[PDB]
Amino acid sequence: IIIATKNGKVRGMNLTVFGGTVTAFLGIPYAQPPLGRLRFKKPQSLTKWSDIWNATKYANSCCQNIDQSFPGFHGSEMWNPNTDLSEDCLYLNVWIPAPKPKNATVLIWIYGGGFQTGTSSLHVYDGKFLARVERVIVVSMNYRVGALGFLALPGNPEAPGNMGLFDQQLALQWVQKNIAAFGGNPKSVTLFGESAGAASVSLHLLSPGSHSLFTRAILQSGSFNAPWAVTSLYEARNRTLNLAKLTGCSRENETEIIKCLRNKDPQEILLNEAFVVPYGTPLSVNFGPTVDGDFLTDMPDILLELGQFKKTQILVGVNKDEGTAFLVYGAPGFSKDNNSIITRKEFQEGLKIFFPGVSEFGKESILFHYTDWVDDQRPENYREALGDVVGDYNFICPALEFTKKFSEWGNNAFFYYFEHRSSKLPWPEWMGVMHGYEIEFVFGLPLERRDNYTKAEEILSRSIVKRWANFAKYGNPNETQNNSTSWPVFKSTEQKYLTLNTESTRIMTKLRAQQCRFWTSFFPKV
Amino acid sequence: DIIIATKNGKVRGMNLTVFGGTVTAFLGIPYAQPPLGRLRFKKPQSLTKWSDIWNATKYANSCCQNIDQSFPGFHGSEMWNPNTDLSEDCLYLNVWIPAPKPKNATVLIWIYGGGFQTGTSSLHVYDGKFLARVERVIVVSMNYRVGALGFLALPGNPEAPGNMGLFDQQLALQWVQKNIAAFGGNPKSVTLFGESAGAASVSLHLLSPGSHSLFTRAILQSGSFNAPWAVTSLYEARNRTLNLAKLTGCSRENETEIIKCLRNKDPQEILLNEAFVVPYGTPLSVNFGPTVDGDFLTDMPDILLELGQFKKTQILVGVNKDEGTAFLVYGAPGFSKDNNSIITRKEFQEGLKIFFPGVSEFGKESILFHYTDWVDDQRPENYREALGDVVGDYNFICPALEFTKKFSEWGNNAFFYYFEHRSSKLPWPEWMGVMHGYEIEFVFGLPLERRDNYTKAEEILSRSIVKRWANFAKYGNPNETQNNSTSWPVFKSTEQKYLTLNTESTRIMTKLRAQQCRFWTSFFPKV
Ligand SMILES: CCn1c2ccccc2c2cc([C@H]3C(C(=O)OC[C@H]4CCCO4)=C(C)NC4=C3C(=O)CCC4)ccc21
Ligand SMILES: CCn1c2ccccc2c2cc([C@H]3C(C(=O)OC[C@H]4CCCO4)=C(C)NC4=C3C(=O)CCC4)ccc21
Ligand SMILES: *[C@@H]1O[C@H](CO)[C@@H](O[C@@H]2O[C@H](CO)[C@@H](O)[C@H](O)[C@H]2NC(C)=O)[C@H](O)[C@H]1NC(C)=O
Ligand SMILES: *[C@@H]1O[C@H](CO)[C@@H](O[C@@H]2O[C@H](CO)[C@@H](O)[C@H](O)[C@H]2NC(C)=O)[C@H](O)[C@H]1NC(C)=O
Ligand SMILES: *[C@@H]1O[C@H](CO)[C@@H](O[C@@H]2O[C@H](CO)[C@@H](O)[C@H](O)[C@H]2NC(C)=O)[C@H](O)[C@H]1NC(C)=O
Ligand SMILES: *[C@@H]1O[C@H](CO)[C@@H](O)[C@H](O)[C@H]1NC(C)=O
Ligand SMILES: *[C@@H]1O[C@H](CO)[C@@H](O)[C@H](O)[C@H]1NC(C)=O
Ligand SMILES: *[C@@H]1O[C@H](CO)[C@@H](O)[C@H](O)[C@H]1NC(C)=O
Ligand SMILES: *[C@@H]1O[C@H](CO)[C@@H](O)[C@H](O)[C@H]1NC(C)=O
Ligand SMILES: *[C@@H]1O[C@H](CO)[C@@H](O)[C@H](O)[C@H]1NC(C)=O
Ligand SMILES: *[C@@H]1O[C@H](CO)[C@@H](O)[C@H](O)[C@H]1NC(C)=O
Ligand SMILES: *[C@@H]1O[C@H](CO)[C@@H](O)[C@H](O)[C@H]1NC(C)=O
Ligand SMILES: *[C@@H]1O[C@H](CO)[C@@H](O)[C@H](O)[C@H]1NC(C)=O
Repeated sequence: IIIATKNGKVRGMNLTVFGGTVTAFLGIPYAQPPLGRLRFKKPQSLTKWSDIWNATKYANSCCQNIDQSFPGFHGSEMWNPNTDLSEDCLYLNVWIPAPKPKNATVLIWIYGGGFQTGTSSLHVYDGKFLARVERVIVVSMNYRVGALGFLALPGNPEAPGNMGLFDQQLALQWVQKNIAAFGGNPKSVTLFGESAGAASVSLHLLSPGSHSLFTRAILQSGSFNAPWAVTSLYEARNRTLNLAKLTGCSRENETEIIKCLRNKDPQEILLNEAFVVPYGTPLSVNFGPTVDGDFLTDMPDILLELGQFKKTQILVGVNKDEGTAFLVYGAPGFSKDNNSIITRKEFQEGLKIFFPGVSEFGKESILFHYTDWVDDQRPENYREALGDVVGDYNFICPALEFTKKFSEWGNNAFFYYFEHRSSKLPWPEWMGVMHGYEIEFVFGLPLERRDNYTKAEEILSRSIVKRWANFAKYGNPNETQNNSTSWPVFKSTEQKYLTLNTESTRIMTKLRAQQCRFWTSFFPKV
Repeated sequence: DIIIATKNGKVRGMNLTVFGGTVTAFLGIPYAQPPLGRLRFKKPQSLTKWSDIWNATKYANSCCQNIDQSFPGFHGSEMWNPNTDLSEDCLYLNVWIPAPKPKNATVLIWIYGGGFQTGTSSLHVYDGKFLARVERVIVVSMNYRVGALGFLALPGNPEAPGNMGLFDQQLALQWVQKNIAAFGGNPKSVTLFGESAGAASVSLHLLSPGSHSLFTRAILQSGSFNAPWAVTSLYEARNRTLNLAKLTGCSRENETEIIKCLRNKDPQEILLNEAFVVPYGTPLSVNFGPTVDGDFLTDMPDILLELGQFKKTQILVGVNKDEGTAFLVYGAPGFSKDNNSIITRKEFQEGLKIFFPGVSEFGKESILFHYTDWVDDQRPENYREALGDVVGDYNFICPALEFTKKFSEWGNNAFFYYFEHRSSKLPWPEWMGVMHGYEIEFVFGLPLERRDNYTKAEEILSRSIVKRWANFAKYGNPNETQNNSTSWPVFKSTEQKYLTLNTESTRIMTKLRAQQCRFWTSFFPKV
């Protein structure tokens, strides 16, 4: 099992999947380790070893903070890294069907984590099932997160910002220069990613450097116009300056700040990232993408409205309860271990927690919009309200607006609304269909019948798996039995979208129009 | 001959022929001493007697007031202008009685509107002879003082205590109690109905102890004391009467000397300065209106309503489809009686600027956001219509609804109506729709007279508003007939059923414009 890469030589393994074989290569180095002198710099292209890389283990995950609010609880720990953490973490993975194809479309996964956490080695990103079932190559990479990936002194080559985005980019260049050795087709590449991964993907639609490096895009629960997705340059270097004073790295010219920060033990970077912004929010992104003048030329929303982006089909969508996940990270009244019925005023306190900088008039205007009950008996009205507020403002409305404004340039867009709750999901039922819990289905996890899903969830996952393959290969997410419902194109006038659950595959119009038309045409005025 | 002996003296009236019958009418019976000279700005003083015979055979004088002059010759505007001479000597009332003369007829008593600044009972659309003829009820109407002559307020000071016009109405109610049995009516079946400021007056009479024994039920058309125009807080009342003193040259420090100074002033200097007493003001500003005087009103009206200190009786309440459109051609930029009045978006908020002069710009943008979730974002009319609705919902509809809910919650049966039919003879343009005040014709049965080019549908619809109003008067239930009319159900605060009125179909519906009123009741007060 040995493949010659354009620079180098890797040994992989035979995984046996569903009766056949997928050959995979785990932890291929795609960049020099960004240590010491290179901490905070753009990833630098590798020199050529030859020897043989045993690409037979997931590589190290990038340095990051780890959520430990619930020790020994699957629902939070399943997003925690599962390989050792090092700054030596710029590696990627490749799953390939067996026997080896000759021009097979490839899907490159980009994980989410609020640009602060995440790794490609998580079980729910296992590429073997895709490769097996749909005969695509799957590739996924580790990029830097947190200040190690996004610390910004705009314009200074060292610390330019967006270094994790350049990590992703360099992996995409690796697939361009090497996937054809693996049997992949470089002219047929589809980015799919979720959360910050999806926002990352949307940012690759705008960066000129990334233009030639893929074909299509799939954006799950994220896009760069999300309020958490982009940091202004003013915010970004207030944040890096406070990181400097928190580490004792306060100097007067930027370069000396930077080398002081480079002779700091990584845990003193990581354990101070939490304090750089004074009014955090459960969704605060401490160090995220900025308009760096390199990766991002100007501010993304105008590049989108001006139309200077790559022109291709995109697939975009959201889950029904995107917001509930974050309500337990400090909204009063809310618990993983009770039903979380709240009053109107626990509601209002929750809104302060998520909208700290908003006038009281503005928080009540929110409440007004989300309190026109259809059934005012319903106890859990306010629960549902607050979750829906967080989810709409942070994910659903930005995704709708993004594909709305993307489609009006002759590009074909498909939008989905995922509404099934995993029968083995470990969070309470009141949280519904949570942020991130379609990924098990996009990666075909429930196809393992030994695994505990329900035949229904298996059929559903097989549907979503082939729709995204077909979108990757063809640019149209058709299902090619034609039992299936056909999925039409989102365009601003009609705005049609497709519903994903086990009961049915309905087709619907103008998703949450009345909620989002607040977040688009009123809130920005408060 | 035609003579009735009243306690104050005997009066003479008129035979009128109505639909091959006769109602007998007594027009312009005095119910009080003329509020002249020393009596200006004070409560109505009781009449004593005359030994002569007072022929009640013409409408009396209307009360001193300013007049609508923006549209000379336009029946739509002038139909509301007073149609008799104007004079402080104006406290007179009218009595329509069916023939043969009734023995215990229930009595409808009408209180007119006009923003407490204008109006009079002698208008053609308040003619009670049809009701008397068709439903066999006595109809009674009265003139009460409007404007500063009616509502000048130095609270506490008998010389001008506030609310004299309301006391005028009340003294007319006392006249009905003391005298109507001589005409054949039942003093213990007496329903007050009124419109606009008249319906506000009716709701206040439900609040006021002194009116409690003077009537039995109440009908409220497009009006209620909780409308934002109906009541002025005590202070603000006294500050306008103060500035009126300042404009006429009546600023004294012994506060009664002010009242003397104005009492020697010529009526039209007072009328002439009444508009200026409020800085700015909307097309709906009530310059001198009801106030918390501590006599007619012992507390802020909304307090009394919450505490349940009001008369426990049955009520009929409703509104019109387009309560607001009238007020747009009176100051909103881009509106006219004569073009279709398609306006732009913030021509729209020059409109809100005009009708909400004291609201923040965040509040006005929120009003706009609430009213611009179009069903058809390519419909030109859309903004025009929105503004009508805004002015309408805020000023009449949502308060009527709110009043009926809270009134309903104390155990009495309320009935709510949505009046939805445009008079074919309506003179205003069609874009104005079912305007404020244009139900009154149908309630008073003018469409029953088959000689004024009304539609047959309109006759039928007037006949049923008439017999429903009369049956509510007599029986507490606005049934038309048991067996092929729609049940008019009670307004209960849970369901909030109401009955719509128009020529095509009467239906029961629920929660009239609940999504708008929600904004007015529970977001706007926080702004
Ligand atoms: C910046 C911190 N941050 C975010 C910021 C924006 C959007 C999503 C996340 C996000 C998502 C996660 C994870 C998460 C969650 O529950 O975490 C809560 C956050 C709040 C504070 C620390 O952890 C879910 C439900 N799904 C997913 C998570 C992931 O990290 C992978 C994508 C799916 C973790 C951190 C996260
Ligand atoms: C402040 C003066 N004011 C009001 C104030 C609040 C509510 C209604 C009116 C009101 C109603 C009227 C009259 C009117 C109208 O069109 O007048 C416009 C006024 C407003 C400013 C200048 O002229 C209609 C449509 N219907 C009715 C009117 C009345 O006179 C009562 C019967 C119904 C007259 C004066 C009025
Ligand atoms: C759900 O659980 C939470 C957490 O235990 C409860 O809220 C806590 O209540 C205690 C006192 O009773 C406070 O000291 C904590 O600060 C509260 N925590 C939070 C996060 O609010 C809540 O009462 C429970 N709700 C229900 C419906 O059982
Ligand atoms: C006129 O009508 C009233 C009822 O509307 C007649 O009866 C009085 O009604 C009150 C109720 O308010 C009762 O408490 C009295 O006991 C009734 N009186 C009598 C004598 O029965 C009233 O009598 C009628 N009068 C005429 C002349 O018809
Ligand atoms: C409307 O309803 C009333 C009942 O509320 C009908 O009955 C009249 O009122 C009382 C009963 O509450 C009876 O003693 C009267 O005798 C009834 N009226 C007559 C004329 O007999 C009333 O009849 C109904 N109206 C119509 C037009 O059917
Ligand atoms: C890997 O699998 C292929 C076919 O699945 C087989 O031909 C090959 O011998 C295997 N190699 C190893 C080292 O297991
Ligand atoms: C790969 O497939 C593409 C079609 O997408 C084709 O243009 C190209 O010639 C193929 N090359 C090889 C080596 O198969
Ligand atoms: C950074 O932000 C904090 C919070 O707003 C503020 O107090 C501080 O002055 C800002 N600037 C610096 C240099 O820290
Ligand atoms: C930053 O400060 C050090 C301190 O001496 C100096 O040597 C270096 O040249 C400075 N860099 C500048 C001014 O760009
Ligand atoms: C999906 O599209 C491809 C090419 O567009 C076609 O070959 C395939 O048959 C289609 N499957 C359907 C329509 O189910
Ligand atoms: C009034 O009308 C009645 C009929 O209702 C009639 O008998 C009487 O003579 C009339 N009297 C006068 C003075 O018109
Ligand atoms: C009272 O009227 C005067 C007019 O000069 C004005 O200055 C003052 O603000 C008014 N007060 C109130 C409470 O309206
Ligand atoms: C309607 O008439 C008024 C008064 O002349 C005018 O100001 C307005 O511009 C006109 N609008 C249209 C659309 O004709």
